[PDB]
Amino acid sequence: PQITLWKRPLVTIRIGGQLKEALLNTGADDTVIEELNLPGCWKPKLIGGIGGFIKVRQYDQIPVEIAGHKAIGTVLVGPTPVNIIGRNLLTQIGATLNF
Ligand SMILES: CCCC[C@@H](CN[C@@H](CCCC)C(=O)N[C@@H](CCC(N)=O)C(=O)N[C@@H](CCCNC(N)=[NH2+])C(N)=O)NC(=O)[C@@H](NC(=O)[C@@H](NC(C)=O)[C@@H](C)O)[C@@H](C)CC
Repeated sequence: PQITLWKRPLVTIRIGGQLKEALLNTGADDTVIEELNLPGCWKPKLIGGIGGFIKVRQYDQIPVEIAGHKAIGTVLVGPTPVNIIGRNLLTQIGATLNF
């Protein structure tokens, strides 16, 4: 699709068998999802943003479907204000910025 930016670029994703809503985020290196159970093992990490740092659980090689497009990669789980799809997965679905 072509998505304009008058509204937040929110889309449906599937992760761990469950549907969620997430923000397509060119300003995020990584994909960060609200607290949930994910199958498999994780390792702790800290990530930063506009206000400081939070602690997350890093899961690797997680399948994520984003608006019907498949990705498999790193998903960070923790107390993010908004579910965000970052560049690590945006590149897998061939997403670009255009103007
Ligand atoms: C979570 C809230 C929504 C997404 C977030 C993405 N902003 C980028 C900006 C880059 C830093 C300025 C971001 O957080 N990126 C992180 C996302 C986390 C991630 N792991 O990818 C990032 O790339 N972080 C890397 C980059 C390095 C940071 N610096 C450092 N480590 N020293 C990371 N590994 O820490 N947007 C925002 O922070 C904006 N918030 C919003 O638009 C709305 N606020 C809320 C709460 O939704 C609105 C109601 O204000 C700010 C700028 C106000 C306009």
